[PDB]
Amino acid sequence: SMNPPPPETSNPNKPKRQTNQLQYLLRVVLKTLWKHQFAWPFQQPVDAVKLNLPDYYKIIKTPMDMGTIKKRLENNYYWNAQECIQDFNTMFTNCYIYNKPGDDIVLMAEALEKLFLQKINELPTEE
Amino acid sequence: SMNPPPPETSNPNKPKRQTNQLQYLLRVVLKTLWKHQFAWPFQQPVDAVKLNLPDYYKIIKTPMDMGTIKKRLENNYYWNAQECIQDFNTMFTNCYIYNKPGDDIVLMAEALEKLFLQKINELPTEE
Repeated sequence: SMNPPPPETSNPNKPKRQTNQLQYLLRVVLKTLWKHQFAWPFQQPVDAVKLNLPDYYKIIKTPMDMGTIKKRLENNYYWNAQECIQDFNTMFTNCYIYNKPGDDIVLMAEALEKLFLQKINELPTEE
Repeated sequence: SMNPPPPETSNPNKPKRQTNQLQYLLRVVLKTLWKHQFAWPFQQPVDAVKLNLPDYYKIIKTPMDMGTIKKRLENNYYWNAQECIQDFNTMFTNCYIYNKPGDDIVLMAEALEKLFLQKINELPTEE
């Protein structure tokens, strides 16, 4: 069927804060992953209509992409840094779920995940 | 307006040889790229009538696709491995010529080209 609406990126009913960790997630982590050569299939929601992949949103019921993560950080959607880390992890595991071990797109996602973990290793200490 | 005939894949007046490099180009290179998740647009000649690309064959005068390269290797059309490498390069550059920087199909071709170059980096030594 159609693509779903993209994930929500603003929450008017949630309090907001800036923290060293959230700032780092946007300015360093999201900036480094976006520019990686393997990033583009993960930068926006999968457009299953344009690709003619009717089963994508039958299989992936928790979609996530780097464009959504960028918007959530910019809109202070996340109170805890772990909420953002979970969204990255959802994006990577969605690739592993939809595809098969050893697929090329999976290898791309695995390399992005290794870079993400290397950058998370340098997250500033919690307040 | 119409599609041309596909590229020739047999040459009865050319001598034939089976080499380490040609074997690898079919069994490893052609096979790996064929199975990549981004391979579908490159597996057969561009059907410009069905894709509604009437200017495709006015711009691309040296068409090439993976299916033609596969048949070329199976039929011993190539004497030198470089002849096959040239056909892959023609496939990738045709995509860049017809389309524009940053187009989804160009990013697909670029990923296939980088993987192709990695596999060529491991071509067996020339006899």
